[PDB]
Amino acid sequence: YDIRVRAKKQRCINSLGINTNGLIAMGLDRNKHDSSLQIWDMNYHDDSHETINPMFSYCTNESIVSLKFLNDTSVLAASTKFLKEIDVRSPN
Amino acid sequence: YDIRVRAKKQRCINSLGINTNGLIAMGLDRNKHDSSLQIWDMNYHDDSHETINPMFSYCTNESIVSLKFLNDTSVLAASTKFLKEIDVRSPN
Repeated sequence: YDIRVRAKKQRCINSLGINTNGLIAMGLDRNKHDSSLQIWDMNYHDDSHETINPMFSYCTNESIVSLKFLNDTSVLAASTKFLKEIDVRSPN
Repeated sequence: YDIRVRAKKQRCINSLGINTNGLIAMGLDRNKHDSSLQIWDMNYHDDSHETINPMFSYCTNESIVSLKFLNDTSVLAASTKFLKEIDVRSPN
C-alpha cells in the first residue's frame, strides 16, 4: 500500500529501522517534549491519524542519528553524544 | 516451553484469549487499582519477572468474565454488567 506516518511532533527522521517481526523504529532530531526513538508496530496503527502511537519510547531530549536492529528485541541506537543499545523488554 | 505469568495484582483469570498474531489477552476479577483486560505479546515479555507488562489495558474496576478475539485487532469482552467490544487501535 502507501501510508504516510509521522511523530507527534514533526521533525526530521535521521534514521529508520524495520525489523523482521514487523516492528518499526524511528530516529528523530532533538525535541525536549518527545522521544527520539519511537518503536511501534504497523498492525496496531490507527489509519485515521498521521501521528504514530509508540509501544516503546526512548531517548528524550536527544538526537538519534543512526539505529540498527540487532535481533527481534534489541536496538542499537546512536545519538549525537552517546552510543546506546536498548532492549524493548527493559526500561533501561 | 513452559512459562507461568500473572498480573501485577494476583487475582483469578476468568477468561483467556490467544490471537493468531501471537497477541494474548486476559480476563481477571474486580480490582480497583488494576485493569481486568490486559493484552500483551509474549515476544516482548521479560523472562526475569512473573508479572506481565500489558501493551493495552482496559476495564478498570470491572470483572471480565468472558472474552473472545474477533480478528487481529478487536476483542469482544464481557464484564459482570456490560458487553463490550474493544479495538486496540483506539482508547475507547
